Amino acid sequence: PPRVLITGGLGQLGVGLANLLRKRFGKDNVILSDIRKPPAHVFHSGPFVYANILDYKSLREIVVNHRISWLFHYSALLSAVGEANVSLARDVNITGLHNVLDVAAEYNVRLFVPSTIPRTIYGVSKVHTELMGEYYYYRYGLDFRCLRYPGIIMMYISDCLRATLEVMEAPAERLSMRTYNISAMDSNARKDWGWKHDFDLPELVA
Amino acid sequence: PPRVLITGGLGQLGVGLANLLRKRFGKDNVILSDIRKPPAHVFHSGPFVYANILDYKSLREIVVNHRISWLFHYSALLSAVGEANVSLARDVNITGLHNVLDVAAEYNVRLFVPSTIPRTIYGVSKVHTELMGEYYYYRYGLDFRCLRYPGIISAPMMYISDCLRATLEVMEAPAERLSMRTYNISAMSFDSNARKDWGWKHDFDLPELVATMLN
Ligand SMILES: NC(=O)c1ccc[n+]([C@@H]2O[C@H](COP(=O)([O-])OP(=O)(O)OC[C@H]3O[C@@H](n4cnc5c(N)ncnc54)[C@H](O)[C@@H]3O)[C@@H](O)[C@H]2O)c1
Ligand SMILES: NC(=O)c1ccc[n+]([C@@H]2O[C@H](COP(=O)([O-])OP(=O)(O)OC[C@H]3O[C@@H](n4cnc5c(N)ncnc54)[C@H](O)[C@@H]3O)[C@@H](O)[C@H]2O)c1
Repeated sequence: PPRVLITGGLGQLGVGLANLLRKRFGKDNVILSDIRKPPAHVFHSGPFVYANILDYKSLREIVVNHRISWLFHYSALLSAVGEANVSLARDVNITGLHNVLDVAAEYNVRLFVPSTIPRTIYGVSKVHTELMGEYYYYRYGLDFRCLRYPGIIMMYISDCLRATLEVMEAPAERLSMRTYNISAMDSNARKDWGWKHDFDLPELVA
Repeated sequence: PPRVLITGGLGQLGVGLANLLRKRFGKDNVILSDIRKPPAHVFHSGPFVYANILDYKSLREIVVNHRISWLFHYSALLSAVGEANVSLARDVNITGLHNVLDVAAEYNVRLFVPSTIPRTIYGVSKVHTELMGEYYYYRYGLDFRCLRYPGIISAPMMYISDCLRATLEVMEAPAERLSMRTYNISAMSFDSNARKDWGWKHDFDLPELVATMLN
C-alpha cells in the first residue's frame, strides 16, 4: 500500500482525487495539502497539512517524516489568476515543479503531474512541466507520470480522477512514454494502460 | 548609439561580439561581463564588470548605472558540464534567464538571447528561453530577439564571423521588419524567415571556411 501526498489539494480535482484514493489505500495513507485553509469537512476527511511548494525544505520534511511514496502535484496558478501576477505564476509553476522533482528524485517518489492539451505563463510552464519531467526520468530514475487533462467538468471529472488513479497503479514497464493525451469527447493512453472514457456526451447529461 | 551589456562574455562568442560592437558603437559603450577573472587584454579592451546572473539585484544596478539599452545574454552552462551539475545548470539557464527578462522588460532593454537546434537540461532551458521571451514580448513590450545558433566553427555549421554579424544585424533591425522573435539562422551543411525579413546572407560558405582556418 502506497503513501500519498496531494499538493494543491483544496482545488476542484484535489479533494475528489483524495477521497478516491482514501477509500482505496485507507484514510491515513493520503495526506492532503495546500496553503489555503481547508473547509470543515475536507479537514476531517484525513490528514491535512500546510505545504508551501516554493519552500523546498517544507516538502522534504514532509516526504521524509510522512514516508511518502506517491506524490500528486495539483498546485498551480490558474491562467487568468496568474496573468495578473506573472512573477507569482512563474514561480509557483516552474520553481514549484523544480522543488517537486528534486524532492521526488531524491526520495524515490512516484510523481504525478497533470499537463494540458503559448501566449500564457500557465501554458509555458506546462510545456516546461513535460520537458523537465521527461528529463528527470532519463537523467535520474524519477518515476514521472503525466497526462494532458483537457476541459474538465472536454471531459467529465470522474473520468479525469480515475485516469489519474490508473496511470499510477500501472507498471513502469508498460509505459512507452511519460506524457499521455487523455481524451473523452490518445491511442497510446488506451493501449498501454486500459483507458476508456466512461462519461461521453449522452450519459454526461445524467 | 546604444549601450551594450554582454552577459557571460568571457566565453567563445562573448569576446568576439564585444570586440565587434566596440569597433561599431565605440569602446566605452560596450560593457563586458562574467563571473570569471578576465584575461589581461580583454579587461583593458574596455569596461569589464563582475555580473552574476543569479543575483537579480546585481543586474538592475548594472543596467541602471550604465543606462544599458542593449543586452546580449550569453551566460550559460552548456550541456556538457551541466549534465553533471543539473542543479547549477537549471538555475543559471532558467532562473538566470528569468532575471534577464525581468531586468530587460523593466528598464526597457533590447534583449538578445541565443538558442540552439530534448534530453538535456540545457536543451530544455533553450525551449524555455524561447517560449518565455516571446510570451514576454506579448505580455509586456519586451523587445526580445533570439537567433538559433547552429554548429559554430572557430579557431549544419557556421563560422564565428557569421554568428557575430548575424547577431549585430538582428538587433540593429527595425522592430517593424521582424515578423517573429525567434529566427532560424543557417550557413552550410555537409532560415528562410531570417533572409526574407532582415536580409540575412552568410558570407562564409565552405570554400572560404577552409581558407581562413589554415592561418
Ligand atoms: N480545472 C480544470 O478544469 C483544469 C483544466 C486543465 C488542467 N487542469 C490542471 O489540473 C490541476 C489541478 O486542478 P484544480 O482545479 O484542482 O486546481 P485549482 O486551480 O482548483 O487549485 C490550485 C491549487 O494550487 C494551490 N497553490 C497555489 N500556490 C501554491 C503553493 N505555492 N504551494 C502549494 N499550493 C499552492 C492553491 O491553494 C489551490 O488549492 C492544475 O495544476 C491544472 O494545471 C485543470
Ligand atoms: N558556440 C556554440 O557552440 C553554441 C551553439 C548554440 C548556442 N550557443 C549559445 O551561445 C551562448 C554563448 O556560448 P559560448 O560559446 O560563449 O559558451 P561558453 O561556455 O564559452 O560561455 C558561457 C559563459 O557563461 C558564464 N557564466 C556561467 N555562470 C554564470 C552566471 N551565474 N552569471 C554570469 N555568467 C555566467 C561562464 O563564465 C561562461 O564564460 C550560450 O548561451 C549558448 O546557448 C552556443
